[PDB]
Amino acid sequence: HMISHIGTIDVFVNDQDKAIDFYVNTLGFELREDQAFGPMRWVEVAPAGSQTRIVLCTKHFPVYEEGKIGRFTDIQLVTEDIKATHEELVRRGVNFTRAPEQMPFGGANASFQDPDGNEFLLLQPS
Amino acid sequence: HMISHIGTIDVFVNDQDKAIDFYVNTLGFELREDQAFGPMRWVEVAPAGSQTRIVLCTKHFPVYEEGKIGRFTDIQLVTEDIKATHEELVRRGVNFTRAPEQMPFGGANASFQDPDGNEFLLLQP
Repeated sequence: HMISHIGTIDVFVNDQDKAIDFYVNTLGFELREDQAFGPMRWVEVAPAGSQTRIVLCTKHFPVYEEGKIGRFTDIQLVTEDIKATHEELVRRGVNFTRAPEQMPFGGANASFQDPDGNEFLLLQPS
Repeated sequence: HMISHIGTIDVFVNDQDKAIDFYVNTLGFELREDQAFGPMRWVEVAPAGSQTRIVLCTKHFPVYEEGKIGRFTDIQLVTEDIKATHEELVRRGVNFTRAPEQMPFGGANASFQDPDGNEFLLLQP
């Protein structure tokens, strides 16, 4: 179809190397891209086998604005086992702003942050 | 793997009927969810066959904050033929803030807005 899919969503970070370490080694994402360009570096990470990728943006990126590092990202990540994933991420040092919580809405959600305070929703669907 | 994929991204709109009409009818997205839960309506739209969905949210959602309606969404949408897509969307009344142009480091992109001024990048990789 005309528009096939959502390719990427931007997440803004203070340090791409530190963020790559977080997203890949602690969250378990794949490092999808890491290519120099201007001074700029294009960094993409994504859950293994997933279609849409997160672009880890610094400033220099024309897409950035002040306030974009360390906000609620409005992104909802999906897990098949929120209990296990919560426990494992906490073990690796991840800050959960809200622990797993059963929903009326069926399934269960939680909220966590990356090291810059970028906040994600974590969902096990019904 | 603990996290399987990005399920959803929020986009904030003034009127969900109108936004449905734009995303579903004008952009060609599938209406994935449309459920009333009291005074709030859960609406999801996504490109056909695509994994991640857009949740069409309002002012009255707990995830809302002042200024979230009508901004650059930080979303790149993918097309295999940006010339064709651009021209078709223009025929359908879509306002492009930037026409397609070759990127310095490969590919081509453009940017357009929904009726509330939410802005998307459109990319032919």
